[PDB]
Amino acid sequence: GLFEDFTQSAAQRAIEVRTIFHMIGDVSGKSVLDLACGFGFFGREIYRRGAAKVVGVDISEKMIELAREESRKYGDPLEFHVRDVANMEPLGQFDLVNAAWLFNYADSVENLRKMFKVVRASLKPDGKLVAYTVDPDFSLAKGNFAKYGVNVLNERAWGPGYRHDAEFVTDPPSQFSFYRWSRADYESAIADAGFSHFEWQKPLLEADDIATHPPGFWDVFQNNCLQTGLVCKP
Amino acid sequence: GLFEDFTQSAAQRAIEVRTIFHMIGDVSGKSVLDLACGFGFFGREIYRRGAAKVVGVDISEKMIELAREESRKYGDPLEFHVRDVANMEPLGQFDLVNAAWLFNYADSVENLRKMFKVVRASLKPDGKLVAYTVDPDFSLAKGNFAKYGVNVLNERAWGPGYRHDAEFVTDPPSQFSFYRWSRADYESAIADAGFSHFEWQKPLLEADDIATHPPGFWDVFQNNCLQTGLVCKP
Repeated sequence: GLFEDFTQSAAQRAIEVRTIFHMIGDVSGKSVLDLACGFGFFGREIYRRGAAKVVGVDISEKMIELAREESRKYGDPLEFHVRDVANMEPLGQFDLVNAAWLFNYADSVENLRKMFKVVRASLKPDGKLVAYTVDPDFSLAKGNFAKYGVNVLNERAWGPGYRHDAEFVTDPPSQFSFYRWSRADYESAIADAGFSHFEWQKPLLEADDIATHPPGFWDVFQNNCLQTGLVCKP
Repeated sequence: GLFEDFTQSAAQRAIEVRTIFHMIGDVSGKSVLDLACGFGFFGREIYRRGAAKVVGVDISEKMIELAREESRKYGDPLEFHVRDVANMEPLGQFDLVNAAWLFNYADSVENLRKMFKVVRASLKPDGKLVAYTVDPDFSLAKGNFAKYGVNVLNERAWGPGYRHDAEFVTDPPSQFSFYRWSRADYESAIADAGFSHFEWQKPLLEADDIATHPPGFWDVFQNNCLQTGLVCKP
């Protein structure tokens, strides 16, 4: 119902969700910490798919308030917390940490490295991190993402990474500003946090995605993707 | 190129744009004030379609500064201003005022009434207002707008109208809050601002929209539409 409807309302969201659940795998019985949980609706789908416990964290008070009200209305058992994730103490030892659109909101590599250490401090030794973030290789000169609902307005060298302002296709227009840290700096953060295993995951563009759009539609998505998945394990 | 791509990136945005240009008509040679201009990109399309002069206003100086930078990079002649529209002084006498997602951000009927008077004070006697706002008849219980990228979370009585919190389908999730004022409150605002003519305009859902989504996709859009157009003339 709701999760399908929202996931299909944007061509790229369907690819995002499919890629994140590919990385996650079977979540039956697992404890999950969703570190940039928004209003909780991804966490509610993880719960629906069989997770034993789902805890969501976000920076925004007013959004966590709204997340808790949604769980009361649905009767689901999700637990929420407001935290500045880069500086939070552990909430528990989870089988899975999910971090969609967390790491690109680290506004310095110092904060990026802190976030990865927070993830490790929240994971069982046989747990894993599944993340969705900006592909380090995206370059605005190679193509904007407006076909896919994100009008990237600029690209500013920002210390060792780049900062981007973007317009989303919302009514009214809305602004998001995010960071594109390098693959080197991600992998350094990963290793220094104690993840001896990682893999980058290309978004799973599939045959049906291509059939429902005109010729050339996904070219920039493939040649200059803005997004990437990432899986890390101790 | 960019306008087409971005407009088609969300099914509802295509219907909105079609409906707004239907209300506007031929803009050749006209002066246009876009009273909730975002980053200026609708204004840039109105300019491309032949407007003589396009001026944008919105509430966020961060957005307006980004709008100005986009005009410098594209070389277009758009001019922008940060204003609280309900309290602004006139910027000139225009042929057209466009107001997409302005009036549903008035947090009181007093502010709604003030906005309409500001529109009149900005219009030549033979000009017109084209607007896009929340349909007074929307009811959350009759269907959420999540298929169309807008998860309306709640509905509460708010003076003589209703207030809604909503989640947009963006990466990450984004929040915003808007107001659903009654048809009678709008019509009294229109008439007391000195508009002796108005018409409400249904969003133009067309055969090709219906054919390119699954069966039933547009049911809630047609039976419980969140959006309406509005045209007013002195």
